[PDB]
Amino acid sequence: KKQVTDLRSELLDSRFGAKSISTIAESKRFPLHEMRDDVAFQIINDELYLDGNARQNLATFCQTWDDENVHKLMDLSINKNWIDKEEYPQSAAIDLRCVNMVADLWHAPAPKNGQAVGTNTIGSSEACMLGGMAMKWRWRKRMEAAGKPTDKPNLVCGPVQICWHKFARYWDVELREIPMRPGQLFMDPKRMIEACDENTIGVVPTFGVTYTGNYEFPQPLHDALDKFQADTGIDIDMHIDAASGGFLAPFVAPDIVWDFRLPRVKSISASGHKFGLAPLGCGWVIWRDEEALPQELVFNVDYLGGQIGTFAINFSRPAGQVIAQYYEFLRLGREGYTKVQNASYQVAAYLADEIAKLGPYEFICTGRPDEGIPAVCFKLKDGEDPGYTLYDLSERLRLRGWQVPAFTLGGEATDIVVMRIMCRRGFEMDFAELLLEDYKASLKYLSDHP
Amino acid sequence: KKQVTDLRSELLDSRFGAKSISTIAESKRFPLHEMRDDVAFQIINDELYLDGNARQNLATFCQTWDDENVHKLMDLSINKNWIDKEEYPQSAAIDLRCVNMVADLWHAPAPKNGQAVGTNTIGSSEACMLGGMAMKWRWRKRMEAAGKPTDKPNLVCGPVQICWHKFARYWDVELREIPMRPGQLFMDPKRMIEACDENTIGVVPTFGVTYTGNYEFPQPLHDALDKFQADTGIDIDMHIDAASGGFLAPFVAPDIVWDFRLPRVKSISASGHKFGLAPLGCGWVIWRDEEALPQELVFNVDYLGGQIGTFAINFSRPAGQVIAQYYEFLRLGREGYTKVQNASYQVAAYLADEIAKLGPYEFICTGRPDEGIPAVCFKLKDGEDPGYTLYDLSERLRLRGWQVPAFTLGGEATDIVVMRIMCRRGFEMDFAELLLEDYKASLKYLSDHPKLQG
Amino acid sequence: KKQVTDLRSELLDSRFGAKSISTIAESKRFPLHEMRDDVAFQIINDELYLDGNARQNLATFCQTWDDENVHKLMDLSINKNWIDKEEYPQSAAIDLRCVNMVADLWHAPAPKNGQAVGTNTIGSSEACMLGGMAMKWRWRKRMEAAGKPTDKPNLVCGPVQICWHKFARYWDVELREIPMRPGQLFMDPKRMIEACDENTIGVVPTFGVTYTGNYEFPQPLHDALDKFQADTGIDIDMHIDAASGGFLAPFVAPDIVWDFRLPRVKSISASGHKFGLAPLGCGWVIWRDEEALPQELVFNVDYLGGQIGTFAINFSRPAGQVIAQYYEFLRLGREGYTKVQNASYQVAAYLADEIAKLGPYEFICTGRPDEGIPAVCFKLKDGEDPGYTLYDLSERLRLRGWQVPAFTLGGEATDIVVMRIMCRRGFEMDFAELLLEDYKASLKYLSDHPKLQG
Amino acid sequence: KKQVTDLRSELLDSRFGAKSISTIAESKRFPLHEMRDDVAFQIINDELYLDGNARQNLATFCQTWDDENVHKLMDLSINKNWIDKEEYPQSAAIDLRCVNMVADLWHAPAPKNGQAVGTNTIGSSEACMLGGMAMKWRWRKRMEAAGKPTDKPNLVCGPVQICWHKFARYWDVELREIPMRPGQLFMDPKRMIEACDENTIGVVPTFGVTYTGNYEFPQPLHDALDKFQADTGIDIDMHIDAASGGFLAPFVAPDIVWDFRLPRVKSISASGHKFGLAPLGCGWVIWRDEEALPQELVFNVDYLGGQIGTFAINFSRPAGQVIAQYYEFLRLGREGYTKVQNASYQVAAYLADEIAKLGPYEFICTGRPDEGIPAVCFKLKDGEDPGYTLYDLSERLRLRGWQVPAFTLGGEATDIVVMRIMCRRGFEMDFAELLLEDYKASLKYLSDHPKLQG
Ligand SMILES: *Cc1c(COP(=O)(O)O)cnc(C)c1O
Ligand SMILES: *Cc1c(COP(=O)(O)O)cnc(C)c1O
Ligand SMILES: *Cc1c(COP(=O)(O)O)cnc(C)c1O
Ligand SMILES: *Cc1c(COP(=O)(O)O)cnc(C)c1O
Repeated sequence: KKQVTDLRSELLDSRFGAKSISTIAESKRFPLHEMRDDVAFQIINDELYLDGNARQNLATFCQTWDDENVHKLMDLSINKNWIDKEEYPQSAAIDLRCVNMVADLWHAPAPKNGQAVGTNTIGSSEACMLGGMAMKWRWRKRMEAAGKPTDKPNLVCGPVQICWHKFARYWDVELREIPMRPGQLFMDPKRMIEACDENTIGVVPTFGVTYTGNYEFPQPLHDALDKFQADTGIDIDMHIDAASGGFLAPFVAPDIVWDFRLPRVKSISASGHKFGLAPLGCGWVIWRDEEALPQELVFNVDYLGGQIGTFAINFSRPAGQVIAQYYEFLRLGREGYTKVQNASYQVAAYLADEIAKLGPYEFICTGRPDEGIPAVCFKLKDGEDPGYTLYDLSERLRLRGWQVPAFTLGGEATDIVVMRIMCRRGFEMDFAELLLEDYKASLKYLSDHP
Repeated sequence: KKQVTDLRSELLDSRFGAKSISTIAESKRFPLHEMRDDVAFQIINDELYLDGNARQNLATFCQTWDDENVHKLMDLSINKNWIDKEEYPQSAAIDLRCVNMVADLWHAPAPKNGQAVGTNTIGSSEACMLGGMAMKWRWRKRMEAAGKPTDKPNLVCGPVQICWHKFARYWDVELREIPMRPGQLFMDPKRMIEACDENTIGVVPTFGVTYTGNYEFPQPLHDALDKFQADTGIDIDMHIDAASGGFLAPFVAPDIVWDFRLPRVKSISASGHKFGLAPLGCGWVIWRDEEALPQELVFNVDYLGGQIGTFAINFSRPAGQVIAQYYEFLRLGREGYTKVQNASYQVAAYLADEIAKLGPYEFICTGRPDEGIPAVCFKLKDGEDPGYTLYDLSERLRLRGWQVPAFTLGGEATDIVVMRIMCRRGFEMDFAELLLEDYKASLKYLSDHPKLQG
Repeated sequence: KKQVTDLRSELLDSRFGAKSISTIAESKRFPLHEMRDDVAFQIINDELYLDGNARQNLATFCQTWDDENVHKLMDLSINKNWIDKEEYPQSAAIDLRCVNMVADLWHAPAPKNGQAVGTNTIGSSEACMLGGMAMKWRWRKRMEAAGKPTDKPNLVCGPVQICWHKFARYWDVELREIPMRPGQLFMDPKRMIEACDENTIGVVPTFGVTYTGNYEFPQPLHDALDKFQADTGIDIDMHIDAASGGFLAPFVAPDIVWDFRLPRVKSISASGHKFGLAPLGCGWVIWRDEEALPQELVFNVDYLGGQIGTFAINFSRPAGQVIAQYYEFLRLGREGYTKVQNASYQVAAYLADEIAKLGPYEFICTGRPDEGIPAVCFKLKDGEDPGYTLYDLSERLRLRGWQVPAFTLGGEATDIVVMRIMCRRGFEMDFAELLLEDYKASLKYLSDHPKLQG
Repeated sequence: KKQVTDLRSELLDSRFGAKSISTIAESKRFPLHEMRDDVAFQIINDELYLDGNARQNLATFCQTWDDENVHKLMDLSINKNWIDKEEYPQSAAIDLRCVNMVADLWHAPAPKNGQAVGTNTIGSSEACMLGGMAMKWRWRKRMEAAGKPTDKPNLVCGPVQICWHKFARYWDVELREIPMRPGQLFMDPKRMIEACDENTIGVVPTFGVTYTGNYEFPQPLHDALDKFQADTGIDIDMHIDAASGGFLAPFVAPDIVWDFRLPRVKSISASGHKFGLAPLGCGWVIWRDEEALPQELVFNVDYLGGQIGTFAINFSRPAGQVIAQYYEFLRLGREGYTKVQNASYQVAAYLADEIAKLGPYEFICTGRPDEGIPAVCFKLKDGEDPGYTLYDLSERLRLRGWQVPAFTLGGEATDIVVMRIMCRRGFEMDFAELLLEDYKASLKYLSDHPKLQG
């Protein structure tokens, strides 16, 4: 009668008084028995509190807030498979409208057949990899036409995000990164050209450098590639990594010439889940036209009496993010995106101005729309010692729940330490004012505790 | 006044009487102005009905239902970034626990340092590419150890899913796919050996072929690779693509030796969102140990005072799916998964038995746990003409919302047409009985209208 | 022009693109204009994230989790007024049942008229003040029965919670607080008697000391008061402040004689929202009988053709907490409470055991049901220097969201520094294991960074 | 087999078919066993229907409705502790903002340090007690400076709410209440002065008398006190009990000089949960400056590197109401509050006009913003006999679920019976029209049944 005794408790026991919640969760072997669903949920729900608060995570570029309709659309699409174009046909059609809209946003040549060349991805990483493969294949064909070897490809770039290093390693391409150096934390024309040769598959300007928040302007680089071809005969194209900038500049700094308005840009990628306002799991890559995308890389699938071209690394995945993306496009439009991005820039500019009053800092980024993304990036003025480092300050801020990263730059600037604050949607003026309060309090604490 | 009058309507108009819903949604250019959020949601919500009913989609292998707690965990984790190990450390800790559990499920050698070698992925596609890259690299090392050229790698396999064709194309590897042929819809030992040579980076058995639903058993192939090494000195590894079988066999057919219990299996991949019961966006790949994974492919990141290795093609992505996976592991356990998979096999066998009574069919898969996944796959018996093709039957069933695919096999079986029914979680016996009723009705309709044949 | 376009934006603008959310919230004067309700809610909701996580708050004794039915009862009762007995008759009746239940739990003499003498309160503070007032009044009557002056009352006690200092100040009573001494962090019989005299209105044993988590046992003190009356003729009563212990001992240590089983105990108070499992806003005070509560302090009100006495400092307040309490009483009962409290002690004992293996500590409280509440309290062994102070450790833990207090004891132990961990409902074993991991990581960091010392 | 059979039933039985719901709820002793949570919730949920529909309760002054955002905010803050300023620092910050806003609303001298002197409370009762203690303490210091006894304090007031009778009893203060009398149901200057002497700790004018709904105007009384000091040298201050009026006059009758604009007003208290639109559990008390609040009554606590003074009777309690109060302040502003209050006054004025047409009534309050609160209070004209009493009418209305109190006034007006209708937020015009319809029906019934009179 022991079995019956324990079963009775298993039925009537409360959530925290239950035997199944009296032990530490399994972390080594596959669990043997099934257990009360409420206890299983409670345990995991509580463990997740150790992740901290996403709204206070100021180190990330990804969306940490979504409105009610996106929550509903995501829940409604939880089981809609993005890859099954024939089984989820309307989801696929929506995806295609987004491709057209993004292509239009980036000034891609108007599609004669009514459909821009491009695709949704899980994020910029996959988007950049697809962009890199196409870049590699176009180069191979160029060299084959020239009768030259194709076994030593290289890629020229500036302070790229880690996905490009992974591309380099996984696709055996030599990465020629122009290192940052004091006063020049990016790839300038001169050093770019110095790294280019006939084995260069392309150049990748980062329209919104992660480490600094500033844009690498493609035009001056584009001018240098034109000169290079006129001098050497070598014709190099560009892929713009606009993970962040792709959904900012079009709305707040439309005159910046960085997209398909530039002849050598054959493809551009961006993260919908960054400033594109979509929930985690949405990326985009667009090609200027069909000739920029080698067909050998596209796998066609049947779609409504015909066949659509697919180019992806992943296969099955949720279609909720693209649906959410389309919702934002329709609900906000250019007008809405401008208002939302302007709100971010206002907050970045505010913090930039206020923080400048509190210490001997030299800013790298101050939330200016014509210079980069809505972020504040600074370092202590060389030789200035206020009695603390940005690492200590970063730590004091974390005591209040904020994640504000302090880190060293790369290349020839490794001796420089910077602090970066990202101002995304959902980091409203009032909320950022609280951060300013904790910053002042942290400084005051560091001054009284040397 | 016109302006204020229009604004008054914009504020007071009902959902369907509003001016903003009187037009066709944009599909060509980025929208110019903002609009009422309720109208935007409504328009899209309604368009999505044209996707049909996923619960009636019997063509997919992916989860079409999730319990309430998973819905809650997914909603709570909508903004948790899987890649940010330092910013979302407990999500990272949970993911690592799942790696251990899946590695354990597949009999991987127990990790001496407490952490198995492997990673979560968006799905089996990424998992397979990671496994494939590791294979190419290990092969290169093997060849370079003997001073031989590595310019012509090839991969030997059977009727694989399209992701392996993509792998071959993207990574410049020659795919040597042994084709299907009547009576042998898989990669048999004899033909496998024929295709293998010094340039083979590895063999990929499909533990659960999509086309037929049957398992390609790794053991007999393993025995062949042993003899192959004895005769030629060529040592070939295996990567098991257990996209479906990975979360089935361990529960309902433990006696099948297909995993790390086999020495040549250096890695295994499977889809959590298929029979792993996780929501779309979850896959797994495990390596038997440190030596099976080239560190040159791993990018280390800072994590709680130390470092964690990362091998992934994607970067930022939601952590909800892996959190949901862990919940299923904890809530169900071996006992629970066994009961859920048992229910699927019950239905598959029911339908296989019932449908057999309705026509001149030859079954390729009958939902037997010892032969493959919970699926029903059959063709019309050679030479018989019931007055209809499976294509016609498929179309009739679609009139009632069901998506039951009818298709021709590949290789040397391109003239054979099969119909496949997938029995996933959420396709309970009662629901399946309704399908059977529609099947019977479709058959009576086809018999009354002999012209539909063709 | 401007007014119209502005209103359009006000109507169509999204949450964060709205002009109204472009500024800092008002904090000095009453706002002049009305604003979008979604923006007002959003701003406040977001500000509240700076409060941190209540579940990781290990400093509080109050409930930080409530089940769904309680969330529902509270929402349904948001506007039910506890004081209006005639207007909310059944809420009143339920409250009265709770009084009988708590009185029963504490062994109060069975009430002849079917209703125990006592009342619900906002918390132990008001309850203690009511008990203190009755105490002062009974003392006055005793003194007046012999024609003696009542201008110099004093109250004898040990390491009491701040509410007794407030009672002493507000009601002009001299608080004779026996200070903590190393090895004697409580009011012992000998010192209690030294402080007692004819002007003592009562003795207040703290059955669950906040600073240490240990029980001050009323039995030994009661024996001392018996001897004291025998020796001096002075008869002194007790009021037990069982804010925490009143909802612990009855379930996990029934043999401790601390309640109305002791003749001199004329009243007992406790916090429902502490270990009574009620949501914030519920306290209790019970008197052993009619004679223990001076009628002059009670205000009778009409109630269903009759009258019931009321004794409270507050007037209008929500009835939800007492309704929630009754639900917990009925849903859990003695069996359920015993299981929830056992879970807390299990966790406290766990942490006590594991933390001991991490440093030169001397424990004051180790989560033993026979010595006190479910808490872990410790200090560094005298003379030992592990390279850090508990203050530094507390600070490191806060980096992970945990609020674990480190503070000096009072009295003659102001030189001692302790760290106290509260183990409440909702601080399950798995969650506590995460804290332990953070403790281990903090210690390693502190060992790698000596400068942090002090 | 019996134990297992009944267990199966406990699992499968429906809500009302379960054995656990087959008995009467416990009401005498602490429950022994734990029971199904759904049955426990159901039983209590159902018992609560016996309370009156709060929306139809026209006797209460407290909020009987709150918007959706307040419900959400309250649910989110169910466990935030108002007292732990250091553990819930932002909740504390928001509270202080409210203190500033309320002080500003009442014209308190602008705080030089940026923070007004005052505090949030559970309701007006605690606020008034805090206000009273401060008056008592200031008086004592005045007397001690004069070298006069402080053992016979008294307080002068008009028809105050019961909380002042409690203050008087609990703090041993002699209450000198000026009684109501025909013609003047309040404290007039002449009779106030006649009760004042050197032992008077202060005067408490009620800015919104509960019994009548009319305001007691502080100005003429303040004038009398100035003259009294000039004639006797006795300096007496005031504390305004603006429980209701505090959140009315500022918005709809700005010109009434009743607040800090008056020199003798050293403190004011009001109920946030009455016309302040906050949910039950919120009150306020503001002091004109630091000098008006004796420091010996404040207990300072650590707050963000500094210290914040606290003065409260309760300790732990929910922070949800203050957060909700701040939300209302921000969402409505002076514009929003004026609209909501104007709404109540329009409804009260409507009922007053309509009810006057139905019988021989003499109105004491007709919902005029310059005279008092949004209420209707009347009596039968002296001598007139319509064939019923207001008690009978009150009873007929209760048959329709309405709670409309009928009661006798106090003092020298005990022979006067009045009926009072409270028009709160949420008692919209349409709703009140239904009441008017029932009032007419009750009258027609009382006329058709003459023997009901009495
Ligand atoms: C964040 C980022 C990426 C990676 O994009 P995901 O969306 O995280 O995959 C790539 N490039 C740049 C410049 C980035 O900022
Ligand atoms: C479905 C499937 C895949 C692809 O897996 P995803 O989760 O869709 O990426 C790969 N291999 C096999 C055998 C499959 O069935
Ligand atoms: C917490 C506590 C109090 C105060 O009770 P509240 O519920 O916070 O008003 C009083 N006494 C003791 C011993 C306590 O622990
Ligand atoms: C209602 C009222 C009180 C009591 O205030 P609570 O908020 O109910 O505690 C005190 N004075 C007056 C004049 C009142 O109307």
